[PDB]
This record gives sequence, structure tokens and C-alpha cells, in this order.
Amino acid sequence: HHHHHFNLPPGNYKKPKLLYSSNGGHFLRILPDGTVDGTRDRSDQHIQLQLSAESVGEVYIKSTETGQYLCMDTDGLLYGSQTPNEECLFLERLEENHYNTYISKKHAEKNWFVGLKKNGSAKRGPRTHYGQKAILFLALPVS
Repeated sequence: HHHHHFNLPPGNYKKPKLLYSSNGGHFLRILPDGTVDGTRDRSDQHIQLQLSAESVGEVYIKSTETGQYLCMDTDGLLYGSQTPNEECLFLERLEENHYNTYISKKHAEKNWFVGLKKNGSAKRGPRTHYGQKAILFLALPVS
């Protein structure tokens, strides 16, 4: 019993990626202090992310520079943590036949997405929904 479709994006997790927001052109960033935002600075050391699978279509998203995992708490706020738990698994799905989206597995029934606003701020889960621009990502090679 899923609450979501199962169209998966092409590709694999062999190499690190930049998660590029086509909304405002920011890369997803996990800062050393555990806060999460976006930056247009392609040379930023905290935007290189290693994704890895749990079950098919499930991913962890980890900062290569600090070892922090992307997590979403019970208010729907993104944060970084050294310790991955159930709050740090996302359903990776194809969207609009092209982009990646990342839904909180823990809060999947709420349709809470990872998202980045045009101003480079992270969205909060309850302020996201299908059909928004801020939830659409591309996973770009770092090299």
C-alpha cells in the first residue's frame, strides 16, 4: 500500500551529485551547523552529495564533506545529522517525465517534499505539494 506512484528516474548512485533546483537555480546545501539551504555557488564545498539506496526507490542523501545526512523533522524542516534514522529516508521519484523529487518516507502520507525556494531558502514540508516548482531537482555530475 503506497501513497505515491513508482515512476523512477534514470541513473545510479555510483558517483556523487549536485542536487540542482530548476526553480531558482540553487544547489542543495547542508551546512556544517546542520542547517540546510541552497546556493548558486558551484564551488561551495557543502553541495556535493552522495545518494545511496535502501529499498528500491528509497534513498539517503549524504554530504561528502561533513558526513551529514539530509533529514526532515516532524514539523517538516530539513536538517543535517551525523546519525541516519527513519527521518532521513526519501522516496526518489521521476516527476513531469524529467525531474527528480524527494518525498519524506516517514511523512509520505502528508506529501511532504524536499524543496528549495527561488530565494535559496529550503521549503518546509507542509508548505510543499505536488505541482510546485520548488520540489523539482536535477542530479548533476560533480565531475
